[PDB]
Amino acid sequence: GPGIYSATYSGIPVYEYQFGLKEHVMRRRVDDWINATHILKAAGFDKPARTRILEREVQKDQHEKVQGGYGKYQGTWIPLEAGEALAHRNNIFDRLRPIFEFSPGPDSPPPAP
Amino acid sequence: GPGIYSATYSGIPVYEYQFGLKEHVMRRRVDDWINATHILKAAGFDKPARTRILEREVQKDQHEKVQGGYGKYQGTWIPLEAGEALAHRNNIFDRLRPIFEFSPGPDSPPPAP
DNA sequence: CAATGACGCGTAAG
DNA sequence: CTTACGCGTCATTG
Repeated sequence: GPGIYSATYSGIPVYEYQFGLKEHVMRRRVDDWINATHILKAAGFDKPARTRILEREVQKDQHEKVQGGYGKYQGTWIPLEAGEALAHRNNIFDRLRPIFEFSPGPDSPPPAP
Repeated sequence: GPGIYSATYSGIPVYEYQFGLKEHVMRRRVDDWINATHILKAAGFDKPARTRILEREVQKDQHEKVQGGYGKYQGTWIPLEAGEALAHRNNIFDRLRPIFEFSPGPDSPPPAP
């Protein structure tokens, strides 16, 4: 049962769309920035192909590299509009649309143990 | 035997004090910042112990966290005087004396912002 | 050129 | 306490 959950990493509240069931995509609560590494990962790209596209394409624009600390939070972060376009271009939007069409009130529930 | 060596990791020149002979403490050449994680490892502290010390004490001052890259370079980096203070507070300055007292000659770098 | 396992850090969760 | 996580270098391979 895929769904959007609340989580906090290094004091940073995020929305975590769980699906797969072990796959996930994170969106920040404060600025709605999304993890582009998660998106490319959902598109089926392996590690070298991901490092390639991130270096060559994604990081040519406004972005934030996160190299610490918790693994699942790490990656390259970009504005939501940039992440949505990246998902559409890699034909992965249908698997990812809940995290893009999410408009929160208070507040998303905690994840599973 | 145990002594000071000069290495380069990810294009970053450091001074490295080796002893054990597998233990080490790195001091950066460009700003004399020292690896606080190496220091606490030189003391008897294991992972959760130094995790608490780094988070509750060391991180509350001027610091830089490094994850990824060459493994042994990783850790929490702090200015040299803060490193000397930390080494004293945790009763390990004497064993690590050469990495604090080493001097190439002319001349030490100023306090970074 | 590209791939990939080792490394080991800061974090999180059991 | 224990494990799990993913990253970016380095050495090594094809």
